[PDB]
Amino acid sequence: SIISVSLGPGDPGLITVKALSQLREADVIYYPGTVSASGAVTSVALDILKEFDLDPSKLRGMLVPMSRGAAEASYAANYASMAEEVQAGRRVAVVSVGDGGFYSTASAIIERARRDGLDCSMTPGIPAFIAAGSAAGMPLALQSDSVLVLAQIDEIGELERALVTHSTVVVMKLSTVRDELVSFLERYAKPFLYAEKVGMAGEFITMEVDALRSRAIPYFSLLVCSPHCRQSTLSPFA
Amino acid sequence: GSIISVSLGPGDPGLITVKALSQLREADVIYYPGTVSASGAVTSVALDILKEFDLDPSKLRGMLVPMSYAANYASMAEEVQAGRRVAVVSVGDGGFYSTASAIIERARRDGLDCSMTPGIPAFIAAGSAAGMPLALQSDSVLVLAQIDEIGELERALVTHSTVVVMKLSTVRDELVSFLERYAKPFLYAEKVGMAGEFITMEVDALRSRAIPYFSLLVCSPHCRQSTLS
Ligand SMILES: Nc1ncnc2c1ncn2[C@@H]1O[C@H](CSCC[C@H](N)C(=O)O)[C@@H](O)[C@H]1O
Ligand SMILES: Nc1ncnc2c1ncn2[C@@H]1O[C@H](CSCC[C@H](N)C(=O)O)[C@@H](O)[C@H]1O
Repeated sequence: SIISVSLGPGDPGLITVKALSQLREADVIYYPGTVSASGAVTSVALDILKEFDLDPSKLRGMLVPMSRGAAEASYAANYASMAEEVQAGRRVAVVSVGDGGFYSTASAIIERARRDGLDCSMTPGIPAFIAAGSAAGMPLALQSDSVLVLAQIDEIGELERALVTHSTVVVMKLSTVRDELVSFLERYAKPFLYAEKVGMAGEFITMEVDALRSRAIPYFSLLVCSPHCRQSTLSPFA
Repeated sequence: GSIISVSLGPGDPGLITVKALSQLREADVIYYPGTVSASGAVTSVALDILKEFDLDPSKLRGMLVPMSYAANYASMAEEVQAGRRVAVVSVGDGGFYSTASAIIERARRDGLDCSMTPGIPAFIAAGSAAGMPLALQSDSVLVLAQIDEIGELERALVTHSTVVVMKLSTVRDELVSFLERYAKPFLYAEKVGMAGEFITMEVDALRSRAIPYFSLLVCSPHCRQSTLS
């Protein structure tokens, strides 16, 4: 069978009991990764998997890099071998950072596993934006709030318009408006959370625009704009 | 001592995080939410989850509300000052329409050591249970809760393609009327991962159906990518 196993967003302790047992029992793994102009691999998913004491030879990397991302194609070029351990009776999981049905490319493997037969399942995980809220010690939503989550916005204008109609707004992937961010956070003169590599080795979370002026805004970062940011341990309002 | 907002996840005990489980097992005292109706019957899905982890039963403290209780802060203040590890639990995630949020704010409002361990929201568990994605490359996701009238949802659905609706009890009588006129893919998800889970993408399955507090609605084109469409 093939199982879409959510890892949670970075802290290995944030994997579910179920997802962890599913990893320990899989015959082969399948994790996404990135190469950044020369080779040498970066994989936030493998960084998590490394803490579970899994057999290193079960893990199958899925690589070509950050772009579109071309991720859709990359997974597709690996499902062929996924419908082969499966026909040979083996347990295949395909891991996702955060949750496997929340902006995950794993959603191509499962949509294709169904229609093709083959016993497939999704085990859910904690979205990054959820873990970010908790890392900052704030609520994301209270009583009747709406929450809007956006991804891959094409220019900062989009965030600005959404921000008068909605309670909380969450913006993911953020190396897309990485150059517009500080100017945006200056206008909008309102509380925000910037959260990078939540639960991972290089975690960085801030509510200070000053702290972002010279910061490189990488793929694994998100923004929360919400009056609830005033409740964070990171806010002067306490 | 200290106080921790521990998220339980949304119902299936296997969906608690390893960390949250560790923290419950180490807690001296665990406070959990529940409701008591006009008749005196108690409902507590948090305790239903808790009863799946082999915790010492004597350490569990109910905080029962009609259906104000943010007042339970003594005994918690009481316990922490005393040196004890207090846990306050939430179904799903504790910062996502959770009333643990009230306790934590009050807790830090005093000197107290507080932290939040996240959990999986029920809308997330629902998409996974149905075998469908909630979001792909560039989609927006809109979550509404306790909408004041059904118009809210219609208005949202024209300008947003994936809309989740949560405390649906405010709008329960209007649901089937709405779905026949929407005439598009949807997921109804009730008590996901709990005894009596019921998941449907069929309007006929909702006609004789009583729609309770722990249900949510996902309206998304992506519901067609499920097994149950
Ligand atoms: N640990 C983390 N910290 C900050 N952002 C993260 C993150 N993990 C994932 N993200 C966000 O997720 C985007 C990739 S889309 C994948 C989302 C993941 N499936 C989830 O459930 O959250 C990144 O651009 C970033 O905005
Ligand atoms: N197991 C479950 N199944 C279906 N709906 C659930 C659920 N748990 C919570 N809900 C939804 O959550 C609403 C309560 S507000 C609590 C939300 C919880 N903190 C979370 O993170 O999901 C309910 O009205 C219902 O819409």
